[PDB]
Amino acid sequence: MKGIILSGGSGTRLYPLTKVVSKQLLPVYDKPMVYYPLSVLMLAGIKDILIISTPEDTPRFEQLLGGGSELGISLSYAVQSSPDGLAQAFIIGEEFIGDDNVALVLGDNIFYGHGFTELLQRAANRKSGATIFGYNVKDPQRFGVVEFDEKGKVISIEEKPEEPKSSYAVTGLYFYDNRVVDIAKNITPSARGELEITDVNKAYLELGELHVELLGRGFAWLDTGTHESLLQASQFIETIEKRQSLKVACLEEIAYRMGYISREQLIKLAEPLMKNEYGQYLMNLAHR
Ligand SMILES: Cc1cn([C@H]2C[C@H](O)[C@@H](COP(=O)(O)OP(=O)(O)OP(=O)(O)O)O2)c(=O)[nH]c1=O
Ligand SMILES: Cc1cn([C@H]2C[C@H](O)[C@@H](COP(=O)(O)OP(=O)(O)OP(=O)(O)O)O2)c(=O)[nH]c1=O
Repeated sequence: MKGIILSGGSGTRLYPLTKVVSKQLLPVYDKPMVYYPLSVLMLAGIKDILIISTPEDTPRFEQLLGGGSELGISLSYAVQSSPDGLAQAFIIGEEFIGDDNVALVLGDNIFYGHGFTELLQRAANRKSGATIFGYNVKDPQRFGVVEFDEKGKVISIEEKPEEPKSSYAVTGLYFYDNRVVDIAKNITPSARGELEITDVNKAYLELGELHVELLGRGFAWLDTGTHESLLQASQFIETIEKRQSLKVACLEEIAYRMGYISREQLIKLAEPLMKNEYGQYLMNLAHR
């Protein structure tokens, strides 16, 4: 399975922080926002990843993250000229995807919880159908909404319904089989001028293979949409990290724990960073 991080958009609510740059370049506590969804693709076992952003921001992502080699993965880059919808990721990414399965994660989504790595690897290892991830939120009408029965079978999925049929938002992480490319090429813009991921997911519902993994109350799916929520998200990460000795979405750590790089390679990443706490964390990990 390949992975795409869709990381453009407008971030207009965050102005002036986004006057020049895209929101996913901004900090969430101690690392750029985009580290968090990239870490999720990596934990899923995905090592070939395309990052899509605006014409002006795609090079900024590339200057931050590089080509992947030092994390033992492959990062590629492509441009989305206008934010004409999430489903456009599969069109821009058609060549990249080829005949493979592909996961899509949004560059501003932050997932954290016990047992998540197992759920990701399960989804990434499926060879047919779509997996989406549902989360109980206060205001479901603001989101794609997934309705399911007592057995966990999807009944419906609607984009910002007037009268939400459940409390479960569909989060910005999706795993698809290769049918997604031609599905995306065949949907049409919604009223709001967007090629909708909800329409992609409707197509898999109709195909009888839309699977939902319900993230329970013990999971965190953090909002980065406003100044207030961004700050809350930062405080959340700080609190987890302070108590334990452990960082959330430390890319180099994940690359080592996933076996993408060796202990020797980790040591070599840590060395030039030894003046700061991040490098020291990496070296402590190498030492144990
Ligand atoms: C619709 C769309 C979203 N996005 C991404 C960017 C983010 O990672 C995520 C959210 O983007 P948006 O859907 O643009 O929402 P926003 O919160 O960035 O904008 P605003 O504050 O102005 O309401 O989806 C794209 O990259 N391209 C697109 O075509
Ligand atoms: C291993 C690892 C996990 N994570 C994230 C993924 C999940 O959101 C969260 C928990 O990771 P998991 O791998 O799900 O670990 P866990 O809490 O299940 O504990 P264990 O399996 O050790 O009993 O931490 C990182 O950010 N970096 C990492 O190196």
